[PDB]
Amino acid sequence: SNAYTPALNRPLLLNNYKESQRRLFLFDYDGTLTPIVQDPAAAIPSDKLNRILDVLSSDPKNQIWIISGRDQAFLEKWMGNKNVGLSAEHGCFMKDIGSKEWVNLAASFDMSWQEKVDDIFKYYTEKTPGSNIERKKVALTWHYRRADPDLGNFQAEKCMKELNDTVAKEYDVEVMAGKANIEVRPKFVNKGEIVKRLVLHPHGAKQEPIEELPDFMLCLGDDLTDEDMFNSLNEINKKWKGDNRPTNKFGSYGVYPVAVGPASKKTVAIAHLNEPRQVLETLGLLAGLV
Ligand SMILES: OC[C@H]1O[C@H](O[C@H]2O[C@H](CO)[C@@H](O)[C@H](O)[C@H]2O)[C@H](O)[C@@H](O)[C@@H]1O
Ligand code: BEF
Ligand SMILES: [Mg+2]
Repeated sequence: SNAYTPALNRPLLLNNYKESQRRLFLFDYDGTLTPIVQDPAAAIPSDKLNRILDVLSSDPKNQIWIISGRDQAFLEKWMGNKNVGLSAEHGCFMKDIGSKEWVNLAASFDMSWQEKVDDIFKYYTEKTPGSNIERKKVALTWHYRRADPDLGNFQAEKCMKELNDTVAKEYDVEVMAGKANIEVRPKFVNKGEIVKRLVLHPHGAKQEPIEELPDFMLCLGDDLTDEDMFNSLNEINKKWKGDNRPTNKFGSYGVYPVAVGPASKKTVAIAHLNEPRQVLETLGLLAGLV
């Protein structure tokens, strides 16, 4: 490949799952629980995913969170009546399983960068047929999947450069290259913050000691934004081993950051699964389905 991570050890994952009492699932949505497609509106939950989520969420030992770049509207639509936590726009919003409203973690942040990013995106959109701009509440996304590969990638690279030389110097925003996109959002909100707020927290209490901490954490993602999740989990794991916390029967703390992508994909995750298909197989396995 040459392989960068080993394939996920599914039997071990299953064993740690069935041994554990306080489980926390941290799921990316796009390209992770459902395949990457041309039309974002078509990225709809499969029945298999729905069955997995129902069975998994029904176990009171389990807490499940969907942590996505998607805006709140999408997540409410396709995940809202399911018994799962929601986080939108790469860490800008959170909604507890019991809660009736979202928390805007970026509510106090300066948003004046948005129009400058928008202006820049409009320029590259005009020079890139098939591309379009997605304006969410906080984050902005420039899509070029539908464009010609070469021009899109070319235009993308110099859009990336320009944002990073202007807006990213003037504001504390992160310029993220995603699968056939560019996304811009405040630097100090991200999926890693979300994971910290969920993991270092009494299982599974709403948002504002070892027996109350998760003892099983499974985190899946496919894109650059999700590296923030994997990194937060690695840091927490290392914090726990820096301290001399008692390990489980497997010599670990039950932390499984797992990339979705080929063996060769560079990631700080501990293992990979090739595609959403294998993700659902694995979750199905844990669920007692197939
Ligand atoms: O498969 C549909 C699209 O998925 C990605 O983009 C969507 O998912 C991102 C992460 O949740 C969001 O940030 C983004 O706003 C969504 O459109 C992918 O990047 C696209 O190329 C796909 O068309
Ligand atoms: F919903 Be994960 F951002 F694709
Ligand atoms: Mg994704």
